Amino acid sequence: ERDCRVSSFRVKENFDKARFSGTWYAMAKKDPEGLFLQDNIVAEFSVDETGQMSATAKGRVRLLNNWDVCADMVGTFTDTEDPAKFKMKYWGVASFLQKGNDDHWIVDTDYDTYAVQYSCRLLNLDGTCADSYSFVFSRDPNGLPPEAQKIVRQRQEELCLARQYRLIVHNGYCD
Ligand SMILES: O=C(Cc1ccccc1C(F)(F)F)N1CCN(c2ncnc3sc4c(c23)CCC4)CC1
Ligand SMILES: [Cl-]
Ligand SMILES: [Cl-]
Repeated sequence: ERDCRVSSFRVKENFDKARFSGTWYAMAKKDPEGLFLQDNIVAEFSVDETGQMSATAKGRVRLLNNWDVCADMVGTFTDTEDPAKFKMKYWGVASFLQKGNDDHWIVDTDYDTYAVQYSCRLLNLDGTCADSYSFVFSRDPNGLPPEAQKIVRQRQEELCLARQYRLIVHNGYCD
C-alpha cells in the first residue's frame, strides 16, 4: 500500500538553480506514451542575472523505422511556490517544429554526481499519474558512485516506477 499520488511525492528541498547548472548526462529513463527521446540525451542547464533557469537538450529520436534525428531543443523554466517544481516551456531549433510544455520536478540531487528528474503529464482520477516520464541524470557519463546508486534506486521506487526504467547509450551519435 504505497502512496502513489502525485501530490504526495517529495522533491529536492531548497533546490539551488545555480548549482544545478552545467552538463547532465541521462543514463537511464522512463518513457511516457507516444514519441519520445531515445538515447544520447544530454542536458545543459543555465541561470541568468534575474535568476530564471533555462536549458538546452540534445538527443536521438526514432521517428519512423528508417529515420534517425538528432533533436536539438531549448527551454525556459518558470518558478512556482515550490523551489524544486517548474513549468518547462520548450521548442526545437533543428528538427522539431512545434512547441510544448511539461512540469519539471527535480526529485533529488547532490548537484555534482547524480540527479533524478520527474514529470507527470496526465493525472488519474484517484490522484496517481496516468502518463509520466523520468530521467536519471549524471555528471559523469562513465557511471554513478555507490551512494548515488542507492538514492536513485530508492527514489525510483518511491515514485512508483520500480523496474520501469531502461538504460540509454551515449555513443556520440549526435557528436
Ligand atoms: O517531449 C519532449 C520532446 C518531444 C515532443 C513531442 C514529440 C516528441 C518529442 C521527443 F523529442 F521525441 F521527445 N520533451 C520533453 C522532455 N524534455 C526535457 N527533458 C528533460 N530535460 C530537459 S532540459 C530541456 C528539455 C528537457 C527540453 C528543453 C530543455 C525534452 C523535450
Ligand atoms: Cl510529434
Ligand atoms: Cl529539434
